[PDB]
Amino acid sequence: YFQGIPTISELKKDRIIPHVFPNDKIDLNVDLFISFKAGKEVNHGNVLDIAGTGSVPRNIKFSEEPPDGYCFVLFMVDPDYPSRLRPDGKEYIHWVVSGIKTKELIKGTQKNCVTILPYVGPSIKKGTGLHRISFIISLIKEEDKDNITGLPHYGEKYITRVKFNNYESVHNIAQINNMKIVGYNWCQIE
Repeated sequence: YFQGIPTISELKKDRIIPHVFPNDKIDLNVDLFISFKAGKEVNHGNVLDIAGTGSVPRNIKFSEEPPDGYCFVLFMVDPDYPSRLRPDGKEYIHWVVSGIKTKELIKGTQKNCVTILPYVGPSIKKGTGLHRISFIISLIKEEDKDNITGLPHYGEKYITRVKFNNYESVHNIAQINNMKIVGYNWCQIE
């Protein structure tokens, strides 16, 4: 199931650094497997057809449990909103699940998880390049699993203008909440 934690080189290849993570001072220690459906998996920037991605991934596995006293937070984010091809591109958050203590999510849930922001499919506007749809795992203390600050509370992607006044990138959300970023995977969808 596990293809190997992405290297700094792999992250730089698709410009995940600096676009998503601003520098190489990231220390990933959890490998992440994601299957949207049979045969359509998220593997370090592979291109997926949007046709397979409308529903929450059928299966997600983490190579390790979180440290004692901690849980995983999973974010799915499009860092290429509105477009991969224009420099104003910012992050649109598609899914946030916290309270993750065990290694498998089946159709987006597991016992005791807390879905903070429900899954919304990529919803990518045609002709806006290959969006680097991202799955970011961070660590949160058990006691704070239900209190993540700095999250957006959106209308519909593209249809309604996003207000960026209180915008925070996942990098910055992790800083604000004192969460180590510990795992990452991505694909590209146009």
